[PDB]
Order: sequence, then C-alpha cells, then structure tokens
Amino acid sequence: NKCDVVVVGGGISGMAAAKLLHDSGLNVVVLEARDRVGGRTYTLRNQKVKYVDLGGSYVGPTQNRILRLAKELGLETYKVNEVERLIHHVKGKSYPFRGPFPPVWNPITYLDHNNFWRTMDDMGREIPSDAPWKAPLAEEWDNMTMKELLDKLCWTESAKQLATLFVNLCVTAETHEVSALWFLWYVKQCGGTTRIISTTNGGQERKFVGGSGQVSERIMDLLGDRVKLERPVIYIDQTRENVLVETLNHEMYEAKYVISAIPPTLGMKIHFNPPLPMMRNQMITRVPLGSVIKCIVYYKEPFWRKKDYCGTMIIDGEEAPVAYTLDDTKPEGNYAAIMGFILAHKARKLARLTKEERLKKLCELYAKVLGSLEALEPVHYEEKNWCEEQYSGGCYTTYFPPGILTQYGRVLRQPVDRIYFAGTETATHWSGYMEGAVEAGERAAREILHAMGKIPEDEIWQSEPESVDVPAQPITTTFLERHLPSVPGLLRLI
Amino acid sequence: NKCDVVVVGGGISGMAAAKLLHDSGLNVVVLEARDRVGGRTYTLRNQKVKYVDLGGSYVGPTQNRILRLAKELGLETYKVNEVERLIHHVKGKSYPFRGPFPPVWNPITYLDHNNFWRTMDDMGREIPSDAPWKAPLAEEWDNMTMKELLDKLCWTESAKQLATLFVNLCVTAETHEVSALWFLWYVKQCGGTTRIISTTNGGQERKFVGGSGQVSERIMDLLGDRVKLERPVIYIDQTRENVLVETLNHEMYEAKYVISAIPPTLGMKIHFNPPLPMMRNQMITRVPLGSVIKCIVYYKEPFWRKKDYCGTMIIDGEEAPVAYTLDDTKPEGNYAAIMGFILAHKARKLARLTKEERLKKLCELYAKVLGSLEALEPVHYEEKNWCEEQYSGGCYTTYFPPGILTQYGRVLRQPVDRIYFAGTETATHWSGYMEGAVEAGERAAREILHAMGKIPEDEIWQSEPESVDVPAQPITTTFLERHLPSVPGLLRLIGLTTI
Ligand SMILES: *Cc1cc2c(cc1C)nc1c(=O)[nH]c(=O)nc-1n2C[C@H](O)[C@H](O)[C@H](O)COP(=O)(O)OP(=O)(O)OC[C@H]1O[C@@H](n2cnc3c(N)ncnc32)[C@H](O)[C@@H]1O
Ligand SMILES: *Cc1cc2c(cc1C)nc1c(=O)[nH]c(=O)nc-1n2C[C@H](O)[C@H](O)[C@H](O)COP(=O)(O)OP(=O)(O)OC[C@H]1O[C@@H](n2cnc3c(N)ncnc32)[C@H](O)[C@@H]1O
Ligand SMILES: Cc1c(C)c2ccc(OC[C@H]3CCCNC3)cc2oc1=O
Ligand SMILES: Cc1c(C)c2ccc(OC[C@H]3CCCNC3)cc2oc1=O
Repeated sequence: NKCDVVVVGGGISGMAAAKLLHDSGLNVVVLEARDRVGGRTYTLRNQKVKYVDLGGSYVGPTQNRILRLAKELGLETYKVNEVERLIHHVKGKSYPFRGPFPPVWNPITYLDHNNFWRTMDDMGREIPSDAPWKAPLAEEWDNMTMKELLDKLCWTESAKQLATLFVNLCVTAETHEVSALWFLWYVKQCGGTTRIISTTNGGQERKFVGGSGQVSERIMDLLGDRVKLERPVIYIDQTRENVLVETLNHEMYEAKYVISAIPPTLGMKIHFNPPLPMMRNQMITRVPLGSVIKCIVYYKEPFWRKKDYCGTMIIDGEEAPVAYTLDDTKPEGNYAAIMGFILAHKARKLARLTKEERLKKLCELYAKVLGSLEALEPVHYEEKNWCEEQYSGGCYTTYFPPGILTQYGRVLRQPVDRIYFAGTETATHWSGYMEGAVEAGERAAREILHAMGKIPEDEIWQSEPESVDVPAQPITTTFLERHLPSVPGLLRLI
Repeated sequence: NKCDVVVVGGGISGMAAAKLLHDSGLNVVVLEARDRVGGRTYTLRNQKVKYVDLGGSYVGPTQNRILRLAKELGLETYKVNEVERLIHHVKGKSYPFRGPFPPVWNPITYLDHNNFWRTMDDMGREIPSDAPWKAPLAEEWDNMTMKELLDKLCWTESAKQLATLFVNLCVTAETHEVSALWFLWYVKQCGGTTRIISTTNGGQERKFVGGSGQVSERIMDLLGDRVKLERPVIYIDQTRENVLVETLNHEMYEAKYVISAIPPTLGMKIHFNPPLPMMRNQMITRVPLGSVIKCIVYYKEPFWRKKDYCGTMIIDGEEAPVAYTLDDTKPEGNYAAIMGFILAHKARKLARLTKEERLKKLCELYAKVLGSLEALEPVHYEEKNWCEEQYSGGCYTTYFPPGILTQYGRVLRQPVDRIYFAGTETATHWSGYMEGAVEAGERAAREILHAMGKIPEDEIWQSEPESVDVPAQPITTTFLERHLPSVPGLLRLIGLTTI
C-alpha cells in the first residue's frame, strides 16, 4: 500500500535502483509484471544444462558497475573460451584466424575494411555519450540509415557484408531500420569498435558462474516481500499529493516517487493521469526493440577445441540461420555447448519453424563451419525467442529509427513530475547492456535522493572504480591502421 | 456486462462497425476511453466559431462509404472554396495559379516535376492495395526512406522541395522517417497523386455541414446506452469460452468477439492474455503516428477572395510554421477563417510556444503570403496539437518506417483468435481517412458475421456504389505528360544524338 518509492520493473535496472534506495533507508516496493525477476536476463536451470543464460549473459572490462554489484551479491565470473582460433566463414569456406578482426588478403578489400572500422570510431569521437543529439552533424547522421552510411563508405561488397553483420549482431536490427547517428553513438558509448566486438579485453570476455539471472534473484532475496511478482502496472496518477500506482490485479500502491525501470516503449502499457507531456507521449511509440532468438546446442565434448577452434564462428551471408557463435562450455570443460544468435529478419523468418527444425538447421550449419560430423550429434537444445515477450518487446535493446534520436532523444531520462526513468536505454556507458541497467537504476535512485534533499546535485552521477578482477587493457591501433588510405583516398593518389 | 461483440474505440471505425452489427440484430457495446466519441474527428462548438473541425474534416470523390454513412445519418456536404487562385509561395515570393499542381516554367524543371509525379504513380501501379509487400521490388523499396527515393528521382532542388512538402503534408512525417514502399502504397490506395492532392475532384473537395463529429455522435444516438464513455480498455482475456474485456474503471465485459478499432500502436495500452503472437507483439511497437497542429485563424471577412485568392497557400521554406492552408469560411460566407497545418518536425518545434505566439507567427506568414495587412487583424483562433493525445498518439495516421511494412504488414488485419481489427490503418482504400475508417469498421463487423455463419465469405469485402451527390471525374493525363522524358532520359537522348 504506502511506501517512499515504487519501482516499476524487476530487471537489473529496477533491482539496482531499489537496492540503492533500500540501503539508504527508504521503503521501496518493486512492482514486476512477470512471475519472475530479471527481465531481459533469464537463467534456466535443468540437469541437462545445469544453468544456461537465455537472455543477457556477457560482461567485460570497463563494465565496472555490473562487476561491483555482482561481486557484492557474491557472484564470480569465468572467461569465455578464446584460447584457440576464431573462424570467418565466407563463400562456403572456413578461414581460421587469431585477434579480434577477421584478416583480409586482397589489398583493396584490406584498405576498405580498415577504413570502415576506423571511420566508425572517427565519427564516434564527435558524438557526446550523454547527448548524441549535440553531435555537430547530428541531423545529417540522424536522417540517414546505417544502410545509407555503409553504401557511401564501403567500396567493396566484402566490407559492406561484414559491416552489415556487425550492425545486425550489435543491435539485432537491419542496417535500413536504424539511424546512423544512433548506431555510431551506440558503438562509441561502449568504448568503440574494438571494445564492443572483442571477447578477450572486450564486451564478451566473461559470464557469471551460475548465470546472470542471479543478479536480480539475489537482490530480490535482499528485498524479501518488497518485490511483488505478477503485478503489471496499468495506471499511474500524479494529480494528488502522493503518487498512486495501480496494478492489473487491482492493487493500489502509494508513494512520494516512482522509478520507471522498463523499456521506453513499454511505457505505452500504462495509462497516465495527467496525460504524459506531448514529447514523451509520442517518443514511446517510436522506439522498438530488436529481434533475436538465442540458441544453445549441447554436445558430449567441446570437439571444436581438438581442431584448434575456440568455438567462435563469424558466418557471412543470407543462407546461414546464425551469423555468430561463442563457446558456451562451462569453465570445467563440461556441458559443452555452442551459443548462436538468429538475428533481425532471420529471427522473424525462422520463428515459423519448430524447435526441432531450428536444431537441425543449426547443427548442419555448425558441421559445415567447424568441418566436423560431431556437430550433427547434439545431446540437448535450448532457445528463447525474445520477440514473443509482452513485457520485453524484444532484445537486446531499443533501437532508434531515422529522425527519432535528434527529435525525441532529450526526453528519454527527463523526469515527468515525480516519475524518474531508469532502464539500460537511459544509460550513457554500455547503454543496451546489464552494465547500462546498473548505471541507469543507481542514477535514477540518486535523482530521487537529491529530490528528497538527502544528497547534493554533484552526487547524482557517480564514477565507478575499476574492477580489480576484470581490469581493462588499452585499445591500441598500428601506424598502418591509422594512416593507410581509404579506397577513394588511394584513387585521389592516381 | 454480456453482449455478442465488444467494440474497443468509438471513433468512426468502431461506430461504423457497431452500427452494422446492431443493424444485423446483434447486441454490441462500444467501449470508448474518452468522455466523447469521434476519436481523431472532433467538432468544437462555441459562439465565436459556431462549429469547427479540429481533427478529420475533408471528404471527396471516390470516398463513397463515408458519404453513404453520413447521408444515411442525415448529414450534408458543402464544397471547400476553390473559386479564386491558389498560391505557391517559394523563396519568399507568392505565385498565384489555377489547377491542382503549381505550374513550372523552366523546361528542365518541368521535365523533372512531370517525371516525379508520373514515377510516384508508375511505382504505385506495381503495388497491390491489399498486399503492398507483394510488389515485385517490395524489399528494395521498403529498405529505402522517401528521402533516399527523392534524392535518386529529383534532378532539380525545385522538384525535391515540392516532393518533400507533398510527403510532409500527406502523412505528417519527414521524408527520412518513412518507408518509400509504404508511402507509394499510401498514395496509390487513395487513387494516386492527383486524387490525393486535389480540392476540386480530390480528397479535400468537401466538408460536412455542422462538422464531421456528427458522424460518431449520430451513431451514438442510434445505439443509446450501448456506448460507454470513459471506459479505457486495459485487459483482454481469450483463455475462456467467452472473451473478457476489462476497463480502467474496473468494469468487466463478456462477448463472443472483439473488434479493436484503435490505432495499431494504441493496442500497447492493453494487457493481453494469452500474450499476442510474436509478429503482432513487435508490430505494435514499430508503427508511430505523425505529428500535426491544426490551426484556424478567424477574420472579419474572407478578404483574400477580394484579391482573387481562394485561401489555398502552398508554402515552401523552413521558416514558415505552416506549409499548407485552405479557406475554412462557412458555406453562408460568414465566420471567415484560414485553416493551416503545422507539420512533422515543426509541430514538435512550435509546440514550445504559447497559443498567442503561434497565432502571431501564423498572421505574419499569412500577411506576407497574401500581400495583405488585413491578415494581422484576427478576430479569433482555435488550434489542436494531436501529438498530446494519449488515446490518438498523433494525426492524421500511422506511418511505417523503413523495413516494417515488408516484415510485419501481413499481420495488421490478421485476427488474433476472436479479436478482429478495424481502424482506418487496416483499410485498402483511403486508409488514413474517415473513408478508410468506414471500410475497416464494416469489413471487421462482416468478418464476425462470417465467423458466426450469418453471411458467406464472399460478403466480407463489399464494394460501394458511387455517390450520386459527389460523382468522381476520372484522373486523366495528356500525351506530353505520359511521354516527355525524365532529366536523365533527356541526357541519354543527347549522349546518343551526339555520337
Ligand atoms: C534478450 C537478450 C539481452 C541481452 C543479450 C542477449 C539477449 C538474447 N546479451 C547481453 C549480454 O551478453 N550482455 C549484456 O550486458 N546484455 C545483454 N543483453 C541485454 C541485457 O539483458 C539488457 O540490457 C538488460 O537486461 C536490461 O535490463 P533493464 O532492467 O533495463 O530492463 P529489463 O530487463 O527489460 O527489465 C524490465 C522489467 O520490467 C518489467 N515490466 C515491463 N512492463 C511492466 C509493467 N507494466 N509493470 C511492471 N513491470 C513491468 C519486465 O517484466 C522486466 O522484468
Ligand atoms: C487529426 C486529424 C485527422 C485527419 C485530418 C486532420 C487531422 C488534424 N484530416 C482528415 C481529413 O481532412 N479527412 C479525412 O478523411 N481524414 C482526416 N484525418 C484522419 C481521420 O481523422 C482519421 O483517419 C479517422 O478519424 C480515424 O478513425 P478511426 O475510427 O480509425 O480511429 P480513431 O478516430 O483514432 O478512433 C479510435 C477511438 O478509440 C479510442 N481508444 C484508444 N484507445 C482505447 C482504449 N484502450 N480503450 C477504449 N478506447 C480507446 C479513442 O479515444 C478513439 O475514440
Ligand atoms: C551480445 C553480443 C554483442 C552485443 C556483440 C556485439 C558485437 C560483436 O562483434 C563480433 C564480430 C562483429 C563482426 C566482425 N568481427 C567480430 C559481438 C557481440 O557478441 C555478443 O555476444
Ligand atoms: C488531410 C489532407 C491531406 C491528407 C492532404 C494531402 C496532400 C495534399 O497536397 C496538396 C499539395 C501537395 C504538394 C503539391 N501541391 C498541392 C493536401 C492535403 O490536404 C489535407 O487536408
């Protein structure tokens, strides 16, 4: 019934906000639509897998907030297997390699690839993390799709196909669906291309022992009966002295303040009194989430390691159901598994198939890329189609179509009276990730502590000391990477 | 509590659905979120204006369903004033003209303008009205914005700027916001560029005497207590024998079937049990409505007519708050008024101002465009910003961003168990208009009459006899219009000749 703060959503962001406010001595209630906490994180347990992350899973260096919060909750990480060679599958053939980027041999293709990645970072350097709409060319970049940018930038079909896979994998959307400005901000706010794509020393370095679901479950353990499961919020009334929050099961919660810790567009599922201001009313109809099926095939052994493959597969072209895989084997070498993403339009296309039809297609693909008949002998399969989730809207995160970030981006974390806005979408560092969820929840919680006079304005945004367990190594480039000309550059010299 | 059909939404679509079901002897309830019917139609009455349409207003030739429904309810139409000259205002100067398109004198520019409109209509003939995703190049056209298409098509800035204003005015969105496939579908399903842009012989020919709001009000009069105002629907449950529909004021309705007659994205405001199928679940997060403020400035007299201007202004420029106006004077010649639209990004930008500051900007623009100091002497002002409507999401209608119509378009009007979809967005002729609202409402009602075994499948889709009151002149071209080359075609002819 009555409390200091109602948090809408029991994901990492809502749970992080509620823990900070509870630790500061306020009475918090978390209203959660599902029969579970964790949202876009979900750990399934069974005897066949022990545990598997079917939603968010990976953490890496520079993600210091999720690493600190998890360490405090008693969680440990292990390294994603990258001891042996990565595979680039192009034109029906496997090319094993080492290092984060697949090698390119044709000298014109080399210049075009090198220029693509370098240009993404060059453009990112002019985009403020906390205000991408303040980029000097914000309207020019916001009014084109990543498809138009790649058409201008990529002189080779080779580079244009790899850059397309890169967009699809990063933001689970087609190049023609997303703003160039938003995508370039998205990469820049994760620390750039090398950091976002890397396993070793990047975003995919590590997983949590026992699953990422434990972050939200263990915060729920701390809060006890303050977390209300199967309480979808339907109605928020800010006309009276206290804020009133109503759930679908007809419960009424009364608070001084509300944290909205749900994806922006899921704001549409709530009736507001008074109506939302115009810009937010329209913004929450304009910000979809991407489309992905996460698929884990289990094997008796990590057989790819015998051929000096780590299990990472980068798979070009339309025919492949999965464009990208990682070794999902447990640190002990047991529960051997390959994790694959069915991305964007393929998620929509292959959703029509049965679970068994998807398994056969994945196994046949992996047999070709790994060059082993052992890929045809799976012992177990798990998958999750995030497109079908009423209380997520998709995965991994919210993308901005062309024109939306410059016109509406400012409204994303603007408070509406006594509603403050959390969720990974409102973060300024690793927005879209579990790290962003923690940044946003803690910031929204501290905006309410300041509204209450408990902390000064300069304590709303707080830096995070570096993890001792997962330190970041510097991102380096070579002299040639920095100075080799583009393809049009090599032409102007001829 | 119990009925045959719950209709969610008391706009024109839901009320047309409800009237048809009621006339076929079913028990219907209409659950309307607002304290009024009409939705994106709203007629304000006060002593200063007598009546004014602040939402949908115009009807024209080929909109035979809204004309028939309106006439059955006892309503009359009158013609929007197009007796005197139209104005094209470009680069700070006014160029008066007659006929639907501003004339172009520069021959290269003429070839580019002619080719622009022609290509719009040529591409449109490739696109089936009822399945735009089946166009041969659906994918290629859907992966392009209208901005990219105009950049390829328009060899002059003059044609590009006019084409930009055309998109802004048609679908209240920027060229870079909208799918080229969707926009080309949208124009073609209205009968093509000439029909959609014309006053005389087009979409803007007429208004209802007394306002368009009377359509929804008069159907509510026929239905009595069956219409429930201030019942926003929050929850639909299909797990049991009867469909359960719950409202925000805690009332429960039980029906055999539901028509959803709300903009597609406003389906997000409803919690579904069981959850929607995947494709609809995502589709309703991907289909925003456009942005528009409708502004009516009142004057002592229609002073523009005395300079032989009908009141129609087509105004190019970033600085102009309004890109399009029509005479909104009553048919009696009194309550002299100019209607203008503040479109797309300008609706966002100028919403920051006061009502009085917007009125002042509009009067200054009208003064310059009409060359008239009288435009600075308004007697009254009415405006409505549709961006702020929780239960509309915007106006006029839903647009599709790049990639969405090919991936998700097939599920727009696909039933979900015992939920059928009405609303203008599900129409195949004048989708986005009051006409499309009637088509979709009556089609959805008949889908249910079919499901109940009351009519055969061939009666779900039913054609409409032509209005005898508003007959349609056919859309014609001249030989030159059909066969003049584009600018790149002229350059090809030159390259060939000189060889
Ligand atoms: C799905 C997914 C996500 C993902 C990814 C792969 C997949 C398949 N891989 C990731 C990774 O390897 N590393 C990483 O850091 N992130 C990865 N992502 C994304 C990541 O999971 C998300 O960024 C993160 O989980 C976001 O958390 P946040 O707390 O911001 O949002 P949420 O999890 O969606 O939580 C929202 C909660 O709110 C509830 N909800 C929704 N509507 C209501 C109403 N009306 N009332 C009450 N509660 C509501 C949701 O049910 C949810 O629990
Ligand atoms: C706003 C506008 C529209 C318009 C236009 C100019 C403006 C500024 N000019 C038009 C014109 O000149 N001629 C024309 O034919 N159309 C024009 N448009 C478009 C026109 O208004 C619309 O196409 C038409 O009115 C749409 O009708 P439809 O019946 O499909 O949709 P609706 O009017 O939006 O009605 C929906 C009703 O549902 C209610 N609602 C919404 N959510 C709920 C829930 N959860 N529960 C119950 N009811 C709900 C809305 O309140 C609304 O009444
Ligand atoms: C969740 C996840 C992300 C976001 C992610 C984002 C980018 C990414 O890049 C790896 C590829 C991109 C294509 C070119 N080389 C390396 C890999 C990723 O792996 C992942 O598991
Ligand atoms: C509702 C409405 C529409 C959709 C509408 C759509 C197009 C339109 O075009 C007239 C312009 C287009 C640009 C070229 N000259 C004449 C005018 C319109 O006036 C309207 O009131």
